[PDB]
Amino acid sequence: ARWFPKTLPCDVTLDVSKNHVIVDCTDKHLTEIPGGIPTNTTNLTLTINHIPDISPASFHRLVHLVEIDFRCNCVPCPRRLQIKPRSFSGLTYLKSLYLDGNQLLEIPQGLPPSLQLLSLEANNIFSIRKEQLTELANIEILYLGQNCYYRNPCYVSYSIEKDAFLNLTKLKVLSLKDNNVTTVPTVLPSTLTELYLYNNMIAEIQEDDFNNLNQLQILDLSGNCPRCYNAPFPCTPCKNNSPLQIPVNAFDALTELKVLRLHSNSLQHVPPRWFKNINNLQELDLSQNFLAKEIGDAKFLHFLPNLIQLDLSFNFELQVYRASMNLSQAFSSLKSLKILRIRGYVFKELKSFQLSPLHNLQNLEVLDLGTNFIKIANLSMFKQFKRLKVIDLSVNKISPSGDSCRFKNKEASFTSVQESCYKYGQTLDLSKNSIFFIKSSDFQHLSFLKCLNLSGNLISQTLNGSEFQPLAELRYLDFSNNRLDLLHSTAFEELRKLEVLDISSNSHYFQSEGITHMLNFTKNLKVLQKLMMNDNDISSSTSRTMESESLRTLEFRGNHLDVLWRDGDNRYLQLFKNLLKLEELDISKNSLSFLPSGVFDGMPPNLKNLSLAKNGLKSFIWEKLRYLKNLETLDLSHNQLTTVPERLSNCSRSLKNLILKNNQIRSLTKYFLQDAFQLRYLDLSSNKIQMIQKTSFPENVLNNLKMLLLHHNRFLCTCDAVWFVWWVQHTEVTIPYLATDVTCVGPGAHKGQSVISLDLYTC
Amino acid sequence: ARWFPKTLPCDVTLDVSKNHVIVDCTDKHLTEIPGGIPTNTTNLTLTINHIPDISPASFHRLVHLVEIDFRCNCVPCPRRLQIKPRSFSGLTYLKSLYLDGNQLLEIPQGLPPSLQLLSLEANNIFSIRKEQLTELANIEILYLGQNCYYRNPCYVSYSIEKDAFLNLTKLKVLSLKDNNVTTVPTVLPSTLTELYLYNNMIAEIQEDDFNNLNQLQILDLSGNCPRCYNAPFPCTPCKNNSPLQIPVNAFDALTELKVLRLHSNSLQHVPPRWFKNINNLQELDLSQNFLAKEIGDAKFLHFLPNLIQLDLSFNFELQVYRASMNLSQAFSSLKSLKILRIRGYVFKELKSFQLSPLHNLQNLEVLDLGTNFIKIANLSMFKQFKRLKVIDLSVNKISPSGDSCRFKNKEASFTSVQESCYKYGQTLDLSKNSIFFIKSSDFQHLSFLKCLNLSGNLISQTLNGSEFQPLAELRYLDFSNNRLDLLHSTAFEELRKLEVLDISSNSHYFQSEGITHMLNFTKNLKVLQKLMMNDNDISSSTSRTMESESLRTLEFRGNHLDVLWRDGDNRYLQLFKNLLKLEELDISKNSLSFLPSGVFDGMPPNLKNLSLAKNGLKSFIWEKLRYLKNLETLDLSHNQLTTVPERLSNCSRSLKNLILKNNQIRSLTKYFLQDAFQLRYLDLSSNKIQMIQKTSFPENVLNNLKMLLLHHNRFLCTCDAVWFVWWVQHTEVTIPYLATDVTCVGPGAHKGQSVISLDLYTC
Ligand SMILES: *[C@@H]1O[C@H](CO)[C@@H](O[C@@H]2O[C@H](CO)[C@@H](O[C@@H]3O[C@H](CO[C@H]4O[C@H](CO)[C@@H](O)[C@H](O)[C@@H]4O)[C@@H](O)[C@H](O)[C@@H]3O)[C@H](O)[C@H]2NC(C)=O)[C@H](O)[C@H]1NC(C)=O
Ligand SMILES: *[C@@H]1O[C@H](CO)[C@@H](O[C@@H]2O[C@H](CO)[C@@H](O[C@@H]3O[C@H](CO[C@H]4O[C@H](CO)[C@@H](O)[C@H](O)[C@@H]4O)[C@@H](O)[C@H](O)[C@@H]3O)[C@H](O)[C@H]2NC(C)=O)[C@H](O)[C@H]1NC(C)=O
Ligand SMILES: *[C@@H]1O[C@H](CO)[C@@H](O[C@@H]2O[C@H](CO)[C@@H](O[C@@H]3O[C@H](CO)[C@@H](O)[C@H](O)[C@@H]3O)[C@H](O)[C@H]2NC(C)=O)[C@H](O)[C@H]1NC(C)=O
Ligand SMILES: *[C@@H]1O[C@H](CO)[C@@H](O[C@@H]2O[C@H](CO)[C@@H](O[C@@H]3O[C@H](CO)[C@@H](O)[C@H](O)[C@@H]3O)[C@H](O)[C@H]2NC(C)=O)[C@H](O)[C@H]1NC(C)=O
Ligand SMILES: *[C@@H]1O[C@H](CO)[C@@H](O[C@@H]2O[C@H](CO)[C@@H](O[C@@H]3O[C@H](CO)[C@@H](O)[C@H](O)[C@@H]3O)[C@H](O)[C@H]2NC(C)=O)[C@H](O)[C@H]1NC(C)=O
Ligand SMILES: *[C@@H]1O[C@H](CO)[C@@H](O[C@@H]2O[C@H](CO)[C@@H](O[C@@H]3O[C@H](CO)[C@@H](O)[C@H](O)[C@@H]3O)[C@H](O)[C@H]2NC(C)=O)[C@H](O)[C@H]1NC(C)=O
Ligand SMILES: *[C@@H]1O[C@H](CO)[C@@H](O[C@@H]2O[C@H](CO)[C@@H](O)[C@H](O)[C@H]2NC(C)=O)[C@H](O)[C@H]1NC(C)=O
Ligand SMILES: *[C@@H]1O[C@H](CO)[C@@H](O[C@@H]2O[C@H](CO)[C@@H](O)[C@H](O)[C@H]2NC(C)=O)[C@H](O)[C@H]1NC(C)=O
Ligand SMILES: *[C@@H]1O[C@H](CO)[C@@H](O[C@@H]2O[C@H](CO)[C@@H](O)[C@H](O)[C@H]2NC(C)=O)[C@H](O)[C@H]1NC(C)=O
Ligand SMILES: *[C@@H]1O[C@H](CO)[C@@H](O[C@@H]2O[C@H](CO)[C@@H](O)[C@H](O)[C@H]2NC(C)=O)[C@H](O)[C@H]1NC(C)=O
Ligand SMILES: *[C@@H]1O[C@H](CO)[C@@H](O[C@@H]2O[C@H](CO)[C@@H](O)[C@H](O)[C@H]2NC(C)=O)[C@H](O)[C@H]1NC(C)=O
Ligand SMILES: *[C@@H]1O[C@H](CO)[C@@H](O[C@@H]2O[C@H](CO)[C@@H](O)[C@H](O)[C@H]2NC(C)=O)[C@H](O)[C@H]1NC(C)=O
Ligand SMILES: *[C@@H]1O[C@H](CO)[C@@H](O[C@@H]2O[C@H](CO)[C@@H](O)[C@H](O)[C@H]2NC(C)=O)[C@H](O)[C@H]1NC(C)=O
Ligand SMILES: *[C@@H]1O[C@H](CO)[C@@H](O[C@@H]2O[C@H](CO)[C@@H](O)[C@H](O)[C@H]2NC(C)=O)[C@H](O)[C@H]1NC(C)=O
Ligand SMILES: *[C@@H]1O[C@H](CO)[C@@H](O)[C@H](O)[C@H]1NC(C)=O
Ligand SMILES: *[C@@H]1O[C@H](CO)[C@@H](O)[C@H](O)[C@H]1NC(C)=O
Ligand SMILES: *[C@@H]1O[C@H](CO)[C@@H](O)[C@H](O)[C@H]1NC(C)=O
Repeated sequence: ARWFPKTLPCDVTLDVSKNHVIVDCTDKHLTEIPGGIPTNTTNLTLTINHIPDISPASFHRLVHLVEIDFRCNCVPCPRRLQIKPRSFSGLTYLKSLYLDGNQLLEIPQGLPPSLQLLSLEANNIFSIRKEQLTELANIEILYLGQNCYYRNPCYVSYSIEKDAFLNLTKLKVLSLKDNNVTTVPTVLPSTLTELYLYNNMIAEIQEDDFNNLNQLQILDLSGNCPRCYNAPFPCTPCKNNSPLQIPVNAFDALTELKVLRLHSNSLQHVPPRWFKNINNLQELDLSQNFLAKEIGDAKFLHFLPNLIQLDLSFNFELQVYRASMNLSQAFSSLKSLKILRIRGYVFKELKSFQLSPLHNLQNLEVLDLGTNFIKIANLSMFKQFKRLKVIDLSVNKISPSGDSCRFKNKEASFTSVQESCYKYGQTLDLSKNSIFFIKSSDFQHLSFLKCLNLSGNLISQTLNGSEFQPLAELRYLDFSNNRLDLLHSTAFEELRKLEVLDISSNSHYFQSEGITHMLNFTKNLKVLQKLMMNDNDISSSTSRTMESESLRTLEFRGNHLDVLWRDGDNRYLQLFKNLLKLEELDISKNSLSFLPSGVFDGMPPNLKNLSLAKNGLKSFIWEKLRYLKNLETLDLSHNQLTTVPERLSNCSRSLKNLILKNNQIRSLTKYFLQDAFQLRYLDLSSNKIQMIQKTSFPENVLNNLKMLLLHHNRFLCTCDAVWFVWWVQHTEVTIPYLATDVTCVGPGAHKGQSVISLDLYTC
Repeated sequence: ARWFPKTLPCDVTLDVSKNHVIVDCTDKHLTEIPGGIPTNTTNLTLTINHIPDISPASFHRLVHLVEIDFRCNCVPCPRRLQIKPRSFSGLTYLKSLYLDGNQLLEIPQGLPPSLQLLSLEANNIFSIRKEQLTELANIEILYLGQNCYYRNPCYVSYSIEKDAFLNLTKLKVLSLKDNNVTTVPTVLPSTLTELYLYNNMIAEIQEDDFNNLNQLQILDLSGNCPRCYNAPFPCTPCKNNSPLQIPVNAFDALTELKVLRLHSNSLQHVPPRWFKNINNLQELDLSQNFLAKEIGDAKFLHFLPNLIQLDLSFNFELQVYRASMNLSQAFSSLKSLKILRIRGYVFKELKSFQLSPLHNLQNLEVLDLGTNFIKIANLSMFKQFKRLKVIDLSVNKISPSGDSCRFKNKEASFTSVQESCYKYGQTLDLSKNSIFFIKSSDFQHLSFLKCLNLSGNLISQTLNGSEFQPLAELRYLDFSNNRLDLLHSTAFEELRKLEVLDISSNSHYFQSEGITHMLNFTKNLKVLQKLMMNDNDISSSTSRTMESESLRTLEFRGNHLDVLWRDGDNRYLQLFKNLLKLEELDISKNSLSFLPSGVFDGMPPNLKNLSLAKNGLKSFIWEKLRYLKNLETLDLSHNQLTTVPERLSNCSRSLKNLILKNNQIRSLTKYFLQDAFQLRYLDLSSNKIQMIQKTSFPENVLNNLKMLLLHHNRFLCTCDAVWFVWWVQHTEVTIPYLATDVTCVGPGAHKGQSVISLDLYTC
């Protein structure tokens, strides 16, 4: 509630339905908590700052607070944060509290009984006692990880007294990652659901370690006795490179377990007895181990019928280069398997019969096989994997056939990189491979491919319309980081159903001058929608115009359009005129010092998104914008403009997203925003503007403005801008960083003063 | 003769034995020829400048000139250079003349009969007539190439009248490269020795084309009907991709031919009848052709018993990936073959039996096989090639086994890149290959290897002293652009005879902090002489000191020595102290803002070459140089020093090569060079110095100075430096760019004035 604040430098978000008020003071360099904080707020953000300590009077009048965040307030900085006694007892409605990165020595006392979450990561608490945990009898989620490890050493092994967590009957999630823990803290409460003991120094597991945990769902034991070969981070192998000793009858009481992580445990064998009782396991991680021989046997896979995810990445043997992948026949028992990763299983040749166990997996979607240094791989063997969604053929050497400060979620699963080409259907990610030329015979029996990534292959070829013949249903093609010779306009002609084409980073042949550059090759593409050819350094073009009846988006950044539009050369003025359906242009970083007269007349009639960022436009004309009757998102950021148009209404009748970020403008015209009621977005940040007059900023236009930025510039706070001073502190226009970034240059003592906090009584 | 010049801005070189005087005015921006040119000069250099034309009075008093160079005086610039009539008749002793890059339309007339060389490259002369060549009856070398091609088009085919060169009885070398020539200009004089007709549009060769040439030694026919696939430069294939039609009885009259180039001719067959008469052929070029099938036959090789060089690079077929290299059995007839290049013959697997024809070549030294995309290659097959000097295993994908403005020489042969490792003996250049780990078994039967290049392989391995076991006689090892984990001090221990080690560009594992970095691994290397570990970004080291009893040169540039020598950290102060025999150090680009006191005491006793370039030394102490009793070549270029030492004699008693290039020094001490008789080299260029006093620059010290630089700085030419003005124009000290780079800041009209050309009579 309370809607209107007075001088708070933190953003306020109101949710009437949720009855939640959010205050975000992230990255504000506040030495002390600012005054005037509303009593109706629910979430308080007090992240990285210069707060010396915490006082009971800080939250004296705040009784509705339900979330306090104090993450990374002192990253190892002055002395450690000190908390006065009874500093949290007054928050009866408190439910969540974060104290990560505060260099605390012991668990704070006096916490309210209503607390449900407590985070104490990146601290110096290496001792756990029941006396300090007595007050936390109603806690549900506990985060005590990253207290003693290589980044934040403490030189003392973690000590937990007997039955420390036993009386925490409400505990559900416990994390002890990177805490130098040697022994699992028995006895954990029976209500635990997620346990995170990974990246510790645990060497053995007892048979009664998880005897009472029946509701556990997620168990993590990574980093115990890890595989330290070629590790880019400090780690200590266990002795004799022994594996993490886990008894056969260890996961017996676990019946609701769903996620089990054993990554980087130096395991050599996986007994089937482990998975005898856990019949509902969904995700299993076994990466960074020594299970190369176990993959050939994989006898334990017969006890996982409901498995969804299986990770076996980077299990290669030392000084061993396998001739082929030895997949066990027990892989056919993974009926519900969806994602499979066999990376780091480096081998020479991949054959069709080696993937036979995966032929009957109906629910399999993703097959990851990248980073395996595969030399010989017949692509026609994938004709049986039509139901697969993503097939990974990454940096391995396949060649053509011959003749705590952020992330409030804390413990979260690894989110897979959702590439832009996955949404189009079947994907064959052949990026960074050893393919140096394209044959139509190689891609035979692959008409089902809706996607094909070939970035980084460094292919030097002159396509004439026959290489991608079998790819009849291809919709997305990636050809970045290659050497494409556009000597013919018939390239990609046989890709009838292609929609998006990426030929970026092909600067090699485009840099050479005097050779033909057929830029009209998009005419044959009937259903092409997006074309990305940026960072190509295109300086000449044999074709006068580019023709396309369906292209809508075109990226032409990082090229040389100045030479194409050189003074006295009108050949390429109407280069984009024939693109009738084009709606977005991205001609940026083209070293365009100036725009010759006539280019705007040659722009497509349906242009709607024009960008000229980072170009260096010394003088950009504005009366020529009348030609563009559909322009809405003109962008001139990071340019060297110096003059605003006399009347924006006379320039464009539809511009609504004008941007002039990081420009050099010292003053605005007296009628800059006169009768411009169609404008919605305006940006003038990072400029050299001095003052704004009333006649240039009418309130009628400013009322409908969604967002306006005037931060990080050189406004002068003198008596000549009383109207501006009154308006900035009495309007509802959303101006970000109003009290943090925009300051006053002068005069004299007014350096660094906040405009919204200015009250010139003498004026 | 004449020894002493007056105001010439060109360097003068005297050779009394050769009676030659050389004047070099290269890159001087001279609008007109300067006055005071000696009459005794022999060679005149008048390269790229702003000379408008040539007048007869330019060489009026010069009668001893024997060489005039006028190369690239106007690169397509004002209008073309105009030569007045009878502008060269007065040079009776002229023998050589260069007029390249002058946009001349016709051959200049009135040349003296004593001329022997004439260069007219990069001009607009596309018509040749006997009338203009009548005056050149005594010429020997003619250069008329690059007159009409893609860089300098003329849109007209070259026209040569019948028997134009017939009467040039003294002609020996003729070049017509890139001249758009269609037909060979019959009839060439019988005294021709070198003919250069390459990069032309010749489509056919007549049987009488070379009927009279019996003394010809070098013949070039490249670029005629060229192979235009993947060409980074403009080219036009002949029609029907027809080959250059050469009759069988074409090289019949040629008996002294030694070099024949047929590179890029789209040839398909090489008849043996071509080489029936040329029994003394030494170098043969057949690259960029379609002789992939001909290599399997190679019937013509039986007629080349005296061949020395054979080039067959880049003859791969389009859309064909050969399974193996098909070398003909006729290769055994090349008894005298020394260098063989089979690059661009892309094939999958290389076997031992495929190199059988080369097993009996006693004189074979270099075997080039790079850029072939070889996948499988057993390195043990090279045990039979012990006599070979260089074996090329370049960017192909071999993996470990599984289970006119310059170049006055004009027409010159392609100089092979002499790598630094070739001088050590047998070389196995395995750079940029697909090797990702090293096994001792792979390098078996290779104990004869004196060199091994492994740069760019990106090998991630933790060597412990057993990988390079069979390489007992290895002396040079290259490991640049890799990922070396120095977790053990026993690395390279088994390389007993190693002398030079290069572990540069291994920044990956060295960037990580907290992992061990055993920098004392050089102790085991008993005979190590040079160690290059630059660009490694080394910021921490587990070993306190580096020990080596034989290391003499150490490159440690592009690292982080500031953190190692951080204030309050004296652990790594004596890092290089134990290097007893070290004589050269290259610690540069280390971001060293300042040198903590004590590092000089920890320097090796026998240090002689110290470099601190591009470091950013805000304040470098000088009294600590007394510790180094053997310093001679101290370098502080591209630094931010501001104060010179009070007395250089008191600092170092052996410094003789002090360098302060691109520094920021405004003034020198009044006793900077007092009693410093041991100094030989001094550099103060690109500084902010204002004036020099007499007491700081005694003549006794300056007499023995070999070289001194005071160019491109901010000297002020007022009346306060009369002594300096007198001394700079009356001393014999070699001061480069004395009248071209060093100018006067002021005062007033004295901007840009030459100090050596200053005469202040009013002073
Ligand atoms: C202001 O502070 C409030 C608390 O003081 C915040 O309310 C919290 O909001 C989160 C959601 O953002 C709730 O989390 C719930 O989690 C359960 C369990 O889901 C678990 O599993 C999923 C994966 O399937 C995982 O993503 C979750 O993180 C959990 O691990 C869900 O079923 C719920 O729908 C909900 O997501 C908290 O319970 C809730 N706390 C309280 C006390 O209600 C509020 O978000 C804060 N607002 C801002 C703007 O920061
Ligand atoms: C000043 O101008 C003088 C002429 O006006 C220059 O004298 C010339 O010097 C060059 C050497 O630099 C002489 O070239 C001769 O070439 C023959 C034939 O060798 C040929 O083959 C070799 C490869 O085996 C090749 O490298 C050569 O370039 C030749 O193509 C050699 O046998 C000789 O030893 C010598 O190298 C000229 O003959 C000579 N000209 C005259 C008229 O004597 C002088 O070099 C100029 N000085 C400077 C500093 O520029
Ligand atoms: C995780 O806990 C283990 C518990 O052992 C820590 O190992 C201990 O580390 C300290 C500090 O390096 C060792 O103290 C050392 O003692 C030697 C004398 O033996 C002394 O010369 C050193 O200066 C240092 O004080 C201690 O011995 C060692 N414990 C054992 C059993 O070896 C480990 O450091 C902890 N990890 C982190 C990141 O804090
Ligand atoms: C085809 O495959 C290539 C390589 O696998 C993909 O390129 C990679 O795309 C990812 C995601 O866009 C890039 O990650 C990003 O890197 C930047 C730094 O450049 C970082 O700031 C981002 O946060 C993100 O991590 C990755 O760099 C890029 N790799 C290269 C070599 O460009 C490409 O996206 C694939 N194409 C399709 C259509 O899936
Ligand atoms: C090397 O010599 C050949 C000799 O044929 C040159 O080919 C000629 O090039 C000119 C200029 O492009 C052509 O003139 C053209 O004529 C057409 C009408 O046919 C006109 O529309 C053009 O505007 C141009 O004026 C000429 O036809 C052509 N000759 C032949 C037989 O095709 C070639 O250009 C020369 N190469 C260089 C680098 O100068
Ligand atoms: C081992 O093989 C590698 C690659 O074949 C050699 O590196 C290459 O060395 C040459 C000659 O030093 C470099 O050429 C130079 O390039 C610079 C530009 O960086 C240019 O300014 C010079 O004029 C010269 O052309 C080449 O760049 C370099 N390649 C790489 C990737 O570094 C290496 O020298 C070999 N080692 C031994 C001991 O022979
Ligand atoms: C694939 O892996 C399986 C299981 O490790 C291998 O089968 C074993 O092979 C060894 C060596 O011959 C025998 O001693 C075992 O008795 C075999 N066990 C079983 C259950 O068959 C198999 O040889 C591997 N195949 C390949 C090609 O490496
Ligand atoms: C990859 O596999 C496919 C199919 O298994 C092979 O296609 C065969 O090609 C030959 C010659 O073109 C035909 O005679 C066969 O009938 C094809 N097989 C089928 C099932 O139709 C292809 O040759 C394989 N690739 C390589 C390099 O061997
Ligand atoms: C596209 O390029 C391919 C590759 O060169 C052409 O295929 C060749 O065509 C020529 C002329 O008909 C034949 O002599 C070759 O035998 C063909 N090679 C192969 C491997 O088939 C193809 O004709 C070109 N297409 C167009 C329209 O230019
Ligand atoms: C793209 O433009 C080029 C010209 O820049 C077109 O090439 C011309 O094609 C016609 C028709 O065959 C020929 O008569 C011309 O001689 C060609 N000119 C050149 C310079 O090659 C090409 O056809 C265009 N492609 C498309 C698909 O429109
Ligand atoms: C290596 O090259 C030789 C010469 O081109 C090949 O020998 C020819 O092979 C063809 C095809 O079988 C025959 O028609 C010719 O009669 C052969 N000529 C001779 C002189 O033998 C040979 O087959 C090639 N070998 C490989 C493995 O490609
Ligand atoms: C590369 O060639 C060498 C020699 O030709 C092979 O060395 C053989 O290795 C086997 C098993 O180690 C021995 O039984 C043979 O006696 C060796 N040959 C000789 C001549 O001694 C080596 O195996 C080959 N590499 C590969 C990958 O096959
Ligand atoms: C250097 O590293 C190699 C590779 O690990 C070591 O060779 C292994 O040594 C262990 C211990 O003796 C054996 O169990 C392995 O069988 C060996 N592997 C191979 C491929 O031989 C070697 O011992 C190490 N040497 C030193 C001095 O540490
Ligand atoms: C290089 O220096 C390291 C120390 O930085 C040496 O490692 C020590 O070796 C001794 C002898 O075995 C051990 O007692 C120490 O515990 C080792 N210290 C560490 C930190 O590992 C290493 O031996 C040195 N190598 C050489 C060749 O001198
Ligand atoms: C123009 O581009 C911006 C870029 O963020 C986008 O937000 C906007 O929706 C685009 N406008 C149209 C009409 O597509
Ligand atoms: C020191 O290095 C320079 C670098 O050019 C070299 O010329 C000089 O000979 C070296 N001095 C000694 C004594 O090796
Ligand atoms: C400087 O040199 C003079 C003359 O040799 C000597 O007397 C004096 O002690 C020296 N001072 C230092 C600090 O070296």
